[PDB]
Amino acid sequence: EVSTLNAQIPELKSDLEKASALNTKIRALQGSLENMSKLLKRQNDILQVVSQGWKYFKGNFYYFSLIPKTWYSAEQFCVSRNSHLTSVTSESEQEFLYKTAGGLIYWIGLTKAGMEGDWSWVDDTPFNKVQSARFWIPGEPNNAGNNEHCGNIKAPSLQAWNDAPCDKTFLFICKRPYVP
Amino acid sequence: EVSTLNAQIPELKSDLEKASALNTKIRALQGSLENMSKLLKRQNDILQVVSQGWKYFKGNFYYFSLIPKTWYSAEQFCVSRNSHLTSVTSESEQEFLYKTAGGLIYWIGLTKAGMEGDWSWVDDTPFNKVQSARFWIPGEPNNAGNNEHCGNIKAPSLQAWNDAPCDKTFLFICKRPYVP
Amino acid sequence: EVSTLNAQIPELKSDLEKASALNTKIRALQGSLENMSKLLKRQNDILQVVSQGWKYFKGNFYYFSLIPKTWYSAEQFCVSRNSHLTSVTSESEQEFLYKTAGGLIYWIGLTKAGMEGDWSWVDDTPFNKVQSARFWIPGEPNNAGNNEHCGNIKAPSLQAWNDAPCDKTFLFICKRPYVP
Amino acid sequence: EVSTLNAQIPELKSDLEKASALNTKIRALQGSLENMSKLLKRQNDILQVVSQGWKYFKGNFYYFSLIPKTWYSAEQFCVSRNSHLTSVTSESEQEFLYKTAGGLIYWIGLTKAGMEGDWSWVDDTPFNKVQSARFWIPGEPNNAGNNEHCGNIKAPSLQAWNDAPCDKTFLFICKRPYVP
Amino acid sequence: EVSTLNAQIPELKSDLEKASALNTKIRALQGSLENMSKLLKRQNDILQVVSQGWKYFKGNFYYFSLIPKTWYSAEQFCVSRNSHLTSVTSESEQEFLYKTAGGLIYWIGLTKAGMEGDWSWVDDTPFNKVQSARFWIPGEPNNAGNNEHCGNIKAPSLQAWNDAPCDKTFLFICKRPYVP
Amino acid sequence: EVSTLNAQIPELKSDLEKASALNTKIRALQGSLENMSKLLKRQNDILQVVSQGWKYFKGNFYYFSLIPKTWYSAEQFCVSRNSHLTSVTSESEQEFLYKTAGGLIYWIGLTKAGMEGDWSWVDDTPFNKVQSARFWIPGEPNNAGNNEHCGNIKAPSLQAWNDAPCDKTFLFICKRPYVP
Repeated sequence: EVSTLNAQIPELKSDLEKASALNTKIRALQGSLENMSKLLKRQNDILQVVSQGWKYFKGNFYYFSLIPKTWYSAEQFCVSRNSHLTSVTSESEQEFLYKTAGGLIYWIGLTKAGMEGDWSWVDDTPFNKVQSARFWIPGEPNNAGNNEHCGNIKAPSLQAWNDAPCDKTFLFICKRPYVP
Repeated sequence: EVSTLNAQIPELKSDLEKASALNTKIRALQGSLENMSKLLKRQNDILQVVSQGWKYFKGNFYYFSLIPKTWYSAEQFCVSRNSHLTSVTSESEQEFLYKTAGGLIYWIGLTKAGMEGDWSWVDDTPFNKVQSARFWIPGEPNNAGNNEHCGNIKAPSLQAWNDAPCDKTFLFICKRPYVP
Repeated sequence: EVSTLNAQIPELKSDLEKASALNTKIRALQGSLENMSKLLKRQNDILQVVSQGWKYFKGNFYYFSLIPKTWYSAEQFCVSRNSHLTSVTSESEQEFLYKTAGGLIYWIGLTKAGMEGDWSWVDDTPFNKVQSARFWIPGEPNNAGNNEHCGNIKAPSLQAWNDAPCDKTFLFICKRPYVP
Repeated sequence: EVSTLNAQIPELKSDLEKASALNTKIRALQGSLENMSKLLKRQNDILQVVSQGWKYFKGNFYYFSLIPKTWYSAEQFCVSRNSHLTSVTSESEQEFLYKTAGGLIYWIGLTKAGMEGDWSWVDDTPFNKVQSARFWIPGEPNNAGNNEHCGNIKAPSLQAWNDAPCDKTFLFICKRPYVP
Repeated sequence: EVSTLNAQIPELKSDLEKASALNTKIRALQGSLENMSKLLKRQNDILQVVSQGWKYFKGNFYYFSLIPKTWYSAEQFCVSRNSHLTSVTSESEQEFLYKTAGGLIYWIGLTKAGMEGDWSWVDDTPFNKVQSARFWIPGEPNNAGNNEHCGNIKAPSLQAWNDAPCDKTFLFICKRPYVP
Repeated sequence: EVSTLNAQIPELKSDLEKASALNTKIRALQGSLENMSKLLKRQNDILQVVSQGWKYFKGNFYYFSLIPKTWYSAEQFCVSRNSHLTSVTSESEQEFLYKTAGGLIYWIGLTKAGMEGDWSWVDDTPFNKVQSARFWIPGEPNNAGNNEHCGNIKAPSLQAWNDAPCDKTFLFICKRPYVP
């Protein structure tokens, strides 16, 4: 009866760490498969809008228009595309916008509003004077002829924003935030 | 010997139920892994065609041409691209076509046939008059000048189809179904 | 005690074989999950460049320019985009280039060097005379006016290369290899 | 009869020439007398308002208030005195205003208005950016707290204008043009 | 002798007409110069008192004190300045007084006398109840505490007179008539 | 010929007599008009300085400060106004100063100089101690605390001068002579 005990008790160990290891593997595998499922569904959601002629950058779909429209008409078209004239909130966003622009001028959300005519984004994004000055073309805004109250990206460089009358047609970047 | 049995028999229940759980987890993890492998290979199949200047929608690849050509010349080019002039079979197809068109005009598979000029699709897609009724521009088809026997999408709206002579150049949407 | 042995020894076979099966599962699953993780990260690396207006083919990103520039100006722009004028090294590359070109003309890395004007690639790619002859338009190179010392793809066919002076403006295909 | 002729003809010369001199005297003395008449009327008109505690400068009466009022209330009091918060249209105007101020702060016609919040004069005097540039205290306007939309003379120097909220009580310079 | 007579008679007539006209000039010019000399003398008389910090109105000199005094002390100071506390005999005088006051309160010649306490002027000016009725502040005189027996100009309006005990200090308007 | 002579002789006599009278009146009128023109020029010169809040007395312009300053700071301000701290050269000037002061305190040009500290005027006016003694407040100068080396006018009387330390802030009378 000694040999059977010296066989059973190590069986007790072996199956206890066996069950413990199986539990650890099941929990870790469940977590990892849930994470990869989220990753794949997010990627699939990414793919479709980009496949329909839209660009993507930092959680925003940007449609670089094939047809030119005026600042407010461009905003209307972007709204019809459930979007707005692109509002730049960072260095990287401006960089991507003027790089994908390929040298083309795109109306953006910049417009003079308020009692002081301060600049603002059409999509109600806050206008950071300090940050915006770095994105503005040198000498701009100058309000040439006192009629330059809308902004557009012209230069393929960080300082791409020029002020100009809202009334004239341009290509435009329709911006709508990514949502899962 | 009683303690040995009271140790052996619960070991029987434990290892039996745990091997059953092993069977369950093996089968579930397997089915999920071939499922995700199929999803991965399908998305890989999807991505390359889009990466080469093509658009995709509901299992069909649509090329919105950068060069305008006539109706039958566009059909020839699409055939050379293993495709055809896009035939519209659903609300979603027409919507996607005119939205990705971005206001541009694209030849489609609409063409008259026979002595009475019944409309039909070039890619042998059946043409349902009642179903295709609301896809036509109002007043169209009118066969203006009695020479309007091919269809093209102009308006960024559901009523975008217009009949017009087949002999003039326009942009075109080459359509070939996605095949894995 | 005989029944105890006849019950516990098969427990030995069962637990050893199931531990071996668990080992097989762990190793195979670990290898497969590492492989699919690598595939996922490579796919993520691929997708963003194409999502920003670029094309992709066999580990090389090709930007088909929206703005035309001369041979050396196009090379400068491509370098600014961390790339070069595309050098064609295979049948597949030439085919993809003239197919995604959509009938458009693009400057490539072809250039003459030295007093004898031996042809070569700008990106230091070796120039295969035998292979390149199959890619050159018939009658080309001809050095029309003794001034045609660069190369561009015009025809949507295998024999797409025509020689031309380096100083004339054309669209261009910026080429940079895919790096993980 | 010779002597009477030689006496009477020079009588003709003398009385004719002195009648001419009489005409010259009449015209000159007249012109001078009504000229000094208008001058005397103008000085009598000038003296009366000055005698009533008002100051005078280049055809404008400026009442340097003995009681402080807010910008809008100061304008109300000035209007009640058939005047307005003083505008500044010249170097001499600003100089006289801050010199007669004697170091005291006086509300002036400066106020932000219009879609761009541009500065303007309460008395409807046109406001020139370039002209009024040097009349502002250095660093002003700064719109401290984004609430400084009226102007007052503080410094006993050319750069006397500081922007401030219109709601603060200050001495004020009532301005009304001299009218004959 | 005929010609000399036909020259002499017009000589006499012209000499007589010229002499009469010169008499007209002499008399008219003498009268005008004497009148303007008197006016200039009066202007010189007027200007000197005003130049010494005094105000002037319709033949009276009014000193608006910079230091407050009690009613009787103010009267003593005015007497020392060869004047008296100002008495108001017309609407224009009251208007000038309160307008030059600029909202400030000034002791005036109002004082009660006799066992019934009838009001009167300190400078022996007759007191018109009917006229003074419209110069008192509405509700005044009320003789608050039965101790209000002196008058001061308070309001920036015609009804500026307020009654108060004579023992408190106010600014004061010393009044002395203009005499050539 | 008798009658014509008895008419000619009175003609000559009257013409000569009234010609002499015209000469006399011309000279007298010219002198009077030149004198009154000079007087009017002087009056126009006088009026402007007084019109800007300044006082005048016997060829000197005195500014009674609305803001107080220390003795040396008052002198600096007076110099900046092209003037100096007022010096007294006559009894009438002292009378005018303390009467226009209206009981207020004003710094004057009295200051000690040299190792014996003899008194003198800041504007280099000679010190008439014989006349100055009649203008000092009784008991003054006393040099209280051996630190009283400047002069101030406080008392509304001829004896208005008091010695006092130069470092404290009083009102001041800026004095500058009238020059045509």
